[PDB]
Amino acid sequence: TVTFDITNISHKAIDIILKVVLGIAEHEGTEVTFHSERGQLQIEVKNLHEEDKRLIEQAIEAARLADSPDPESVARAVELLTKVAKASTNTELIQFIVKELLELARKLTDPKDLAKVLDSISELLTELALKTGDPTAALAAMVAHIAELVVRLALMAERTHPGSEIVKKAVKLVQEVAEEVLEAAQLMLEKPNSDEVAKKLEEVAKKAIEACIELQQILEAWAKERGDQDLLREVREHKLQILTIAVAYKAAQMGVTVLKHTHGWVVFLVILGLHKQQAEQLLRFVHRVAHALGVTLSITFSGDIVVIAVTVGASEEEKKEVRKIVKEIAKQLRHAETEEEAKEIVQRVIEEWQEEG
Amino acid sequence: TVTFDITNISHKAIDIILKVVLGIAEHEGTEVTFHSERGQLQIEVKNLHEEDKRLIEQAIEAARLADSPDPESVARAVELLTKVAKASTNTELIQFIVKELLELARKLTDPKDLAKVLDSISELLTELALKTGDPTAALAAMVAHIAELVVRLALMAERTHPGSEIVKKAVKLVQEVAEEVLEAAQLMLEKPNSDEVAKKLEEVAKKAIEACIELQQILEAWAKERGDQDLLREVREHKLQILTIAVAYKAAQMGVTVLKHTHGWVVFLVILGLHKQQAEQLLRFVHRVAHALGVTLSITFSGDIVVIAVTVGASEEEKKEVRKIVKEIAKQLRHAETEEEAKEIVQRVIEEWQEEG
Amino acid sequence: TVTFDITNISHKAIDIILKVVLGIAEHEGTEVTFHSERGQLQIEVKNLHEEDKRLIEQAIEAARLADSPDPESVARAVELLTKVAKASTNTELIQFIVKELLELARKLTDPKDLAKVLDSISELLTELALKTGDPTAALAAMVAHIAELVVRLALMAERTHPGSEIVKKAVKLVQEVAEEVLEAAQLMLEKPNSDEVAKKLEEVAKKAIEACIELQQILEAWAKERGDQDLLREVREHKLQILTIAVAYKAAQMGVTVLKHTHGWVVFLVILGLHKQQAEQLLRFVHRVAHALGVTLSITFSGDIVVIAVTVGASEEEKKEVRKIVKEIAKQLRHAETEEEAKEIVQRVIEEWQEEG
Amino acid sequence: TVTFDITNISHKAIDIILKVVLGIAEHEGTEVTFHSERGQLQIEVKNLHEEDKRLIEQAIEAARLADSPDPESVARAVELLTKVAKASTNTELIQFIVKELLELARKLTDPKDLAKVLDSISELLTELALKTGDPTAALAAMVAHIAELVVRLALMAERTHPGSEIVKKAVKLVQEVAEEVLEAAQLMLEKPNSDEVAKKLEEVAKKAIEACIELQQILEAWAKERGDQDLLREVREHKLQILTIAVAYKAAQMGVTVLKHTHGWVVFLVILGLHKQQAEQLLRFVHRVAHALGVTLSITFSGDIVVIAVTVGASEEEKKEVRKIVKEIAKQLRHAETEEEAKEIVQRVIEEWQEEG
Repeated sequence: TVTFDITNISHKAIDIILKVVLGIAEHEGTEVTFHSERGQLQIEVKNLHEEDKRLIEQAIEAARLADSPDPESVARAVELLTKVAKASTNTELIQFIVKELLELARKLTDPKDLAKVLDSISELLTELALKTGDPTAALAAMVAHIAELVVRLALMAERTHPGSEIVKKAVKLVQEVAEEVLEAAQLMLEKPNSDEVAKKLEEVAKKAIEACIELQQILEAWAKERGDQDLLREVREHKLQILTIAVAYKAAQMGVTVLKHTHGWVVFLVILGLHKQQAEQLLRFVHRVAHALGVTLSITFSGDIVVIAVTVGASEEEKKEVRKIVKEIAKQLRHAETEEEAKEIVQRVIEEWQEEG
Repeated sequence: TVTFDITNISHKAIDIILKVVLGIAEHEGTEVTFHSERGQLQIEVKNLHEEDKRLIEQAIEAARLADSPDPESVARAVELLTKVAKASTNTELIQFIVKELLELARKLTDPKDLAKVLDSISELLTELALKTGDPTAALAAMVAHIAELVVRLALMAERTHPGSEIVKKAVKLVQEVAEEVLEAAQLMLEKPNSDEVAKKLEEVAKKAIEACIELQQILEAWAKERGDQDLLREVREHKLQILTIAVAYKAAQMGVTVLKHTHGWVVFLVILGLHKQQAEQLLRFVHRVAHALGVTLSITFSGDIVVIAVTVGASEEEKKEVRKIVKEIAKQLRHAETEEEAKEIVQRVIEEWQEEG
Repeated sequence: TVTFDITNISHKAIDIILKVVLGIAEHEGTEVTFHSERGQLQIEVKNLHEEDKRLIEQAIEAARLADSPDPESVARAVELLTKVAKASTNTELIQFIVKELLELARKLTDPKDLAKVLDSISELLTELALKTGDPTAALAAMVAHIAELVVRLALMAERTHPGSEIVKKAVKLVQEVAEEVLEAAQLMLEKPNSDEVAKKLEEVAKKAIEACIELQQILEAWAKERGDQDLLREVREHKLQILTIAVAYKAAQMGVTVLKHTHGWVVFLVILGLHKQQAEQLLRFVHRVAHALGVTLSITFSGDIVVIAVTVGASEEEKKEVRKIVKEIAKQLRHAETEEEAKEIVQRVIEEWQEEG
Repeated sequence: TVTFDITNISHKAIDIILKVVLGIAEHEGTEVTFHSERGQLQIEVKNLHEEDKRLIEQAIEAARLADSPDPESVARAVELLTKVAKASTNTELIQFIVKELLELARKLTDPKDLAKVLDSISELLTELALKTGDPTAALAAMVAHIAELVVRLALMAERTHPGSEIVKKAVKLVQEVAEEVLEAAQLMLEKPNSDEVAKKLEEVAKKAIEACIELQQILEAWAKERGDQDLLREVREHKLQILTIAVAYKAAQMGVTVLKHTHGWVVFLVILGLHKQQAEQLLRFVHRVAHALGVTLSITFSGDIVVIAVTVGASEEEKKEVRKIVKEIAKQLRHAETEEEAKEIVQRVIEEWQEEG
């Protein structure tokens, strides 16, 4: 017989523990006893397996921290609730954790800690994708990578800024996007497999990309005021990654396959199996986002194939090589049927050229 | 032949009398006849006997009372209309009686009349259970019993207090409960065998439990001022009863079987046939209500079987024997298949216990 | 051929003329040929009836009157439009006439023309009965007849009263009832056999009966102050008539057969086939109206058959004659199984009463 | 290969170009290449035809002009986008062109540039009729012809007395009518082959007819204040054409055949096969419109044939000939079955009559 002890604990925290304990006991098909003394709580269980024991202890630790006002205790609680969700077989428990997490996010005000919680939200969405098996949650995993890029930009802001009303605007936008994301995470569990989830997720993705563009402008302005060409290089490399995942998101909303590569001052994407309407909507989204980012493009289209090359500033003598590569990719892709060929073709084009990169 | 009169009466009182006369006359089916006058009535039906005549007399007495301001006349009227309902072959006469009660309740409030009103409402809900066969009326009977026990607390308030703003607040709360119950009674007649009755009755049970907790605190606070250990004993026994009925009510909303026992300082419940979601709701309801009441719980779970027991104020030495007994009750219950065996098993634990007590 | 001139009346009036003139083609798929310019019109037809020419003449005269302020010209026009409607094979022309009647009524203010208008509205509702073939229109015909008897009372008021704010209230009430009746006449053509027609007609009847009661009380109060016992006898007989018709209306809305007789200071009704619910509502309606009128009822129920009789001002001796007659009519009608036999039985009792009246 | 250049333009103008280039690549599916930065764009396409190259060039010229505030550049842009739409394989390109037309019209405040836009709207409605085959678009082509007569009226206002507060009122009316036409075009674009488009078009036609009547008042009042018999002739001869189109428009809501002819001071129409239930709507609409225009109509009908003759006025000795002609045409039309007969019948009557024409 295993036994657990819980003290100074709220009704809210007891609700989590009862959901967990009864959920685990129903999974095990086993007997449970609960005792209370003057509002303290004790729990006893038969034939329990060790990770389920550890999960009850971890839920207990999480709930004991969740009653706190302390933001470090919030970050650790969110990490533990994330571990509980990452183990979870139970949908109502995931729903209740998502609802607790929305409140735990709303507790935070400061970017240094909000980074920890956004990383945890990425893990939450990662598990939610594995739980649902749904391309609508693969979009949420791409939005999580956009948020992870927002966290990397936030860490750059911590590395550089003294604090200002621009940082207050930034953390408000980030916190608001975090709330918009967790509202979509709730909606995905309240209406699984529905078009309204994709509509909300597109409004989320739009809002996130616009926030990213503003964060890039903030960091670029700070880099231009200080003359920091090295920070501007790091940010430039992140611009390419942001557009990469943004393109991945739009392609995934259409449900088409994507392959991608990086080499210093140039980044490449190949997209396969497109059609007229999707291709136009994508190319519109690409050109609008790229124009807002201020990044130099080369693109080519052949109905189902789309090739996108995204570039940092370079000489025209360097841009000639990108112009060559784009036409060379469009030559070499022309007879393939499967992504394992396409990967080898792109690698072959690289192996036929890379000395000039 | 039967003949009756009025000195003066309202048109609504005439409508009740006419509905009663038409009903009692038509019941003979194959031959019926009667006549009226501005202030008189006569019936010519062959087959009618004493109780048919007495029902018209009782309706006429109720009608003569119904126009009055007098609350004693109200209490007598609701009793008479309850006697009419208890005989009634038809629910639309009961709809008229409920519409009258929805007016009659509002006129005034005092604990002694309020008690007889809520008790008569319990009787009307009892007849409504027999007319409908719908367990929402049995649920409402448990709620009305809870309310009636609350008016026994109000009679103890008359036993102990000269009256105050807090007592007038309590009177408003119980008057709201009486209104909310009567609204539920009218709704149940409009929408039998539906979920909206269960939702309204849950909002009644919520308000009722909160009013119970409030009144129990009002009396407990006076008992803690005046040192009244005997009033604490009565209030503790009533607390335990209210919780016992409330747990039975919540289990009856799930439609499961309940068995009950009582020994003063310790009180026992067994519940049979619970689903996963039913248990996960029930045990949280039990916890929140018990922790609001301040009572000392024991709970254990075995899938579809749940055992609950409750105590107050037992020594840390006496608590051991209760917790032993609770674990033993579960150990005894494991092999059972029918309700008579469970009754005999719990009785056997009691019949083995009472030699040592 | 036929040829005519409009002498520069409004184009609104031409709308009616064109509707009528083209309407001539409906009779046989009729070979109408036509010419017009600048308010002069000419027609030729194969086998033209004199009635076609009279309908053209009637439409012309009605159109010529329709621009006028004058109430007598409106009363003449309403009669002509009624005379058109009473020939009409076309229902849209009747809808157009109803749309004009709404405005024609609201223009008018004065008793004699208002009487001819409401009388004509009864004729228009009579034609609506002949067009619909439905007893729903007979309900309106009884209500319109009641209103017409109300304007006969208003003519007795004009014959006697000095004019007052009470008369201005009376005119306003009759105007409202007229517009409510005409709204029901429009609704009968827009939504035939809808439940909304039965709802609107019942509201019209309810409102009209309350206006009847009010006007009957207004005239009775003035006739009491003037001292005219003979005018009070007429008014009381007109009360009894309107009550009699109102009972017939309510029973006809229930869909059941009614038979009627009038015999000076006492009036009689028989109704065949009332359900319990119908008998209950009819008894409520009868009682409420009777107390609002101040009349002495007598009623008996014998299965689905109901007998009603009414009086005022009977001596303590003549009250015995009513009780005798009512008991006897019931006693003989208890063996009655057909309409002509029941008519003969009621006649036989009343013919035998010539030695007692 | 086609290769083309784009100096600085709006992202809307880029969106149009991409919609066009991809919307052309629709046909052959051949490869496309793009290069860009935040102020410049360049495009290249392979295995593409001369007419496709012209469409690309025309879209390029349209995009280059579309950002401009200049009214002449707006007129040319709508003309070019129309010239693209007039060949289009792609429905969404028409949708986008019309959507930007809404704003391109709202930008204009010049009567002659708005006239080129209204002319282009007639062409776009012509293409929309050729795309849909919908009689609701043929109705709109008649509304566009009314708008051409509005344009001709506006050009006569410029020819005579521009710039007054009365002309500013006219400009507001024409701009409102243009907006109402364009919003009706958007509704037809969103929901082809549905009754709500015809109900919207009726509001447009109503406003257009009222605007035409007002423009006729404006010109005729000035013409009377100059004594200008030739301007009175030109305007009155356009009144005939306005009524001619208005008749055809209303008849096209039934979808019936219409034939029309002109000879100096008189204009004639014939309408074939009207069912009575429709004829009663049409004849009334015609007579209402004619009375508002103030023109001396002669209207005739016989069975299902309607003959309309419009006159500006002459002596009774001239009016006799129109009366004779209308009667004779009605006699002559009796036996025909097809429009090639009817044209020749009317032409034969006119060619026999023109000795007094």
